[PDB]
Amino acid sequence: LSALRDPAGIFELVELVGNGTYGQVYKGRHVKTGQLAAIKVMDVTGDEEEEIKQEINMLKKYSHHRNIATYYGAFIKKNPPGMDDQLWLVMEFCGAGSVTDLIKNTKGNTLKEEWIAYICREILRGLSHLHQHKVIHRDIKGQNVLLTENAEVKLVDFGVSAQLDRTVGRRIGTPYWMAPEVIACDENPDATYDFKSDLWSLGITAIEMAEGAPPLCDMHPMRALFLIPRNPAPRLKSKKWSKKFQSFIESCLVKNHSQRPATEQLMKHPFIRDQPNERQVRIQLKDHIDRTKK
Repeated sequence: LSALRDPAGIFELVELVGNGTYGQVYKGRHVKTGQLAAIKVMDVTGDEEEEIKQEINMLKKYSHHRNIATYYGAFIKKNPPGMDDQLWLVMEFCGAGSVTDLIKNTKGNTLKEEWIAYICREILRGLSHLHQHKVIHRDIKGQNVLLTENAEVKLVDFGVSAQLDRTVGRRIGTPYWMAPEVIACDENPDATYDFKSDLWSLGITAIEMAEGAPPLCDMHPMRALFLIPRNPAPRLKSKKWSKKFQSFIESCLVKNHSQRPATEQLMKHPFIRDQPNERQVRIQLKDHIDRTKK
């Protein structure tokens, strides 16, 4: 009745999967059934609790896409004084862990170009769906792209974190995946930026799969937040990668967002479109995960 429930006895958090930019992602478990879940935990000022519910309800329809972890439910853990209340967003679980978990458990901390392409297209499919319906994600990073046991790619969250930063002016995490225009906050309003920011973030995530870590990872967060808007756009360091991959990165990571290609432009990029059959690579990725140790 306008309120979100306390998760106590419904869901319990089991293990941190990732510490994203606009919240933390846990593997959670239904107390009664034992069914696993992905739970994105986000601090909320609590002044707007009903607003959250409204946004979630508006947005949840967009989670049913094959490349977005499907909304199960939402809970507000009211916490004592000194502690902010927390929104728990509960989504379908993905067993193979994160793209980040995959990168690290891979020898060399580097994915084969084919895998990057597959995963990049899956992320971009989800993003396409959201941007299509005017939803920004704004928290694309390897830790926020979960892989199922069958090597399906699913994005964590579907615009909820992005609506909180709007409703409740956020006061974050590592900035390495954040686009120049998001850091400069030149036009905060809705800050759609014609849905370009996610594309930049996809770029960084691609480099993350290639190089083991986002550019600027070795630097203090504040230095990077300083440098991202000021420095030229990152590129892949190695020349071992195809001209397609390097072009993709060149497209994703255009500094001026107005000159950055749009989602559906990027969808038709050779690196994405001109790539092996989907199921084809999915298999190679799947069995690899199986051998990896978590």
